[PDB]
Amino acid sequence: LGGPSVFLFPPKPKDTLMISRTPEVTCVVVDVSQEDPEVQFNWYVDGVEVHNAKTKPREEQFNSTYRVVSVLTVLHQDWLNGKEYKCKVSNKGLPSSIEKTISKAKGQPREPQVYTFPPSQEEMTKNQVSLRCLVKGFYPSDIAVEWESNGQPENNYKTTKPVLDSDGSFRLESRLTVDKSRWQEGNVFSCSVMHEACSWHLCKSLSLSL
Ligand SMILES: [Zn+2]
Ligand SMILES: [Zn+2]
Ligand SMILES: [Zn+2]
Repeated sequence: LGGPSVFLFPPKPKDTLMISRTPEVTCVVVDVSQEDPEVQFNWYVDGVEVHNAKTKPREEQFNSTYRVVSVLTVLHQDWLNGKEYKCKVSNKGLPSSIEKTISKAKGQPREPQVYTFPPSQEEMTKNQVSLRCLVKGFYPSDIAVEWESNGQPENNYKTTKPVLDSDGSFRLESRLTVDKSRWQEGNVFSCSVMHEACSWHLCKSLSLSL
């Protein structure tokens, strides 16, 4: 007992769905001693070692330990195809090296439906109105939701964490809040929903206007 632990994190959902972008797997080593700061990383893709990993300069934590992070770029298709990413961590503080493995959630991809809603009758008596965008029937839970007004990014939104449904699929909600006037003056609002099961990972949704 004692000595370093390793934790392994998947890429960011949006990074996995936009081929334009660079998905990364991230290996984090904590409880590295002040004595043996140095950490070697070995990465594997379905068991075969890869060398493109970038290790970040180690960082001193307040509890008198070092934290060391290695970041492995992965290919759009490899990650989505369930390739297996292993992070092996060697330190003089460990008798023998430590492994973790991650891949995408196992299972049968399901395309979501997106339902868009103007504000409820009871909301239309308020200074501020909400525009709701409901996503249900997606598997896995990896997804990206975003809002534009007249193709410009809109930032006053909140998106629930996907919730598991009865049939195994996931459901979530996204709400964008704007001045009643902006809605009434007839501006257009778009929910942008990306999921792997959607064709080109671009889900179709109807824009909202009065
Ligand atoms: Zn080699
Ligand atoms: Zn793709
Ligand atoms: Zn389809």
